[PDB]
Amino acid sequence: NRSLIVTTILEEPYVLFKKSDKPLYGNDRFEGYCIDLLRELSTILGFTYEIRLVEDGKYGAQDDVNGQWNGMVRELIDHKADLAVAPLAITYVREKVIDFSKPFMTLGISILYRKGTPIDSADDLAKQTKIEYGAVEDGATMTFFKKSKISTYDKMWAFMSSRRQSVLVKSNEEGIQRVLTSDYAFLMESTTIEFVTQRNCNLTQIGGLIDSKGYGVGTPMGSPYRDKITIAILQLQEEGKLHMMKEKWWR
Amino acid sequence: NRSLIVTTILEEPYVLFKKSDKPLYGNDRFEGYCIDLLRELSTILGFTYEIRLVEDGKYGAQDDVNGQWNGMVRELIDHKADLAVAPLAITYVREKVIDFSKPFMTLGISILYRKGTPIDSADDLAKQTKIEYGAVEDGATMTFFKKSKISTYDKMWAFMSSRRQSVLVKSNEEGIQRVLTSDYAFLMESTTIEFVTQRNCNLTQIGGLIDSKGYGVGTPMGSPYRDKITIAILQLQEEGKLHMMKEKWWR
Ligand SMILES: C=C(C)[C@H]1CN[C@H](C(=O)O)[C@H]1CC(=O)O
Ligand SMILES: C=C(C)[C@H]1CN[C@H](C(=O)O)[C@H]1CC(=O)O
Repeated sequence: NRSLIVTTILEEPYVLFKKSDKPLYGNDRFEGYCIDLLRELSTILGFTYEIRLVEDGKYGAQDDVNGQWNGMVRELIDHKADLAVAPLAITYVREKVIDFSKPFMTLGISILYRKGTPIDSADDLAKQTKIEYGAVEDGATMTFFKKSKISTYDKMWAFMSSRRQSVLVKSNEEGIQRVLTSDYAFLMESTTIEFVTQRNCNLTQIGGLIDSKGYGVGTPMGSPYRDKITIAILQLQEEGKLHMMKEKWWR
Repeated sequence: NRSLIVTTILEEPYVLFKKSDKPLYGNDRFEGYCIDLLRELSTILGFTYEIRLVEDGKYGAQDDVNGQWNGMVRELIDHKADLAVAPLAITYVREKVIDFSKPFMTLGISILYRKGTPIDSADDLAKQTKIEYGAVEDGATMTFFKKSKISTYDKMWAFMSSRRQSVLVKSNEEGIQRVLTSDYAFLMESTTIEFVTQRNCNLTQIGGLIDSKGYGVGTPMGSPYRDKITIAILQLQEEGKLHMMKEKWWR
C-alpha cells in the first residue's frame, strides 16, 4: 500500500517544527495538535503517510477574476495530496470543490483587540472608521465577510475591501502584531484567539462568536477516505482523545 | 431619591444566598456575579437599591394561550421593579416588551451530555429518538427552537413539544441531574455549561454554539435608566472589571 501524501501548513499549535539536538527525520520533524491527530488517524485506519507542507503556503481560496483555486484545497483538487490535515475551515465555497470529514474541532470568528477600551462588538467597529480592522487575506474569515448578506458584516467588508492592502494581512501573527502596535482590531478564529490571549495579557477577545464553524480533514472530492476519516474522528471524540489533544496543545 | 427595586433570581454563580456566621441583612444576604455587577452599577451611577427575588421564579416568557408575560420581564412591564439584574438573555421577543442595556456577557446555546459517546452535534440528536433531549421549559433556549426556521432545530422542537412534560425541565440543575442519571442531552447556555463541566468530569459540551446571544440588564421599556446602565457596563468592560468578575465566580 503506497503511503498517503498529507498536505499541511505551519500554524501554532497545530503544526510546528519539532525541536531537538539529535537529527529528526521524516514525519518526526513535525509536532502539534494536527500531527497528533494525523498519527491517530493512521493507526485507527491503518495507513502510512508522508507529511508535506503546502507548497504555495495557502489554505484555499478561489480567484475572483480567473476563478482558480489555490492552497491545500487546490492540491486536493489536482490529486497532488491525499489528505489535508490542518486548521482548515469547513465552508460552503470549499465544499463545492473538495470533501470534508466531520469536524474535529468547532469554533467561530471573533475579534482580537487590545484591552482597556469600550469597543465591545463588531457593530462598534462597523459604525466607525477610526480604528482599522481586517483579517488574513482570502482566508475563511475574510470570505465570510465578503459573502455576508448581514448589513453589519457587509459594511465591514466594504471597509476592508476599500483598504485591502492596508488592513488585510498574510498571517495570524501579522494580525496579532498589528493589534499590538496600532489602533487595529483583528478578525480571527476563536480557537487561535484563545491560544493568543492566554499568552499575552494585553490582548482580549471582543464580543462573542460572529459565526459557527469547524475544522475538518480535507480530501479530494469523492475520495473513499473522507468517510473513513469521519469514523476515526468520531472514535477519537467518544474516547476523549480530541479533548486530551486540545488540553495538551492549548494547556 | 427613592431606592430602585432590583429583581433577580437564584442561579449559581450569578446569584446565591451568602453564607455567614453572623446574621446578614438586606442586600448583604446575596452574592454572586450579578450581585457584584449590581453593586458596581450603583456606585458608578449613584443610586441606592433593594434586591428582591422575582416572586414567580421565572425569567420571562409569553403564554401561548392567553398571551400573558411572566417572570422578571412581567415585573418590569408592570413596573413592580426598576431593574432586572440576572442571567437574562437578550432576545427579540423580550425586546418587544422591555428594554435591555448592552450585554454584560456573551454566550450561546449548546449541548450538555455525558462523555464517552459518538454524539457530536445537534443534528445527531435531531435525527434520532432513543436519546431524549430538552431544555428549561419556556426559557430562552426552548423559545429559540420554538421560533426556529432551521430544519434541524424545527425538528428538535417538534420532538420536545410532543414530549413536553417528559423532556422539558424546571431548572438547569434538573437538566444536569437528568444528564447524569439517564440517557438524556440538555440544551443549555454555554456560560453555565462551562461552570458545570469544570465541576463534573463526567459531563462535556457537545458541538459548538447553536446561536449567539448575551445577558443584559432589563428595564421597563422607555426607562431612562437603560442607557445609563449601558454606560456603566461599557466602563466596567474597558476597566477590565467584567473579566475579573467572570474569573472570580467561574474560578
Ligand atoms: C491560519 C489561517 C490563515 C487559516 C486557519 N483557518 C482559516 C482557513 O481555513 O482559511 C484561516 C484563518 C482565518 O481565516 O481567520
Ligand atoms: C436559568 C434559566 C432558566 C435562564 C438563564 N438564561 C435563560 C433565559 O434568560 O431565559 C435561561 C436558560 C435557558 O433558557 O437555557
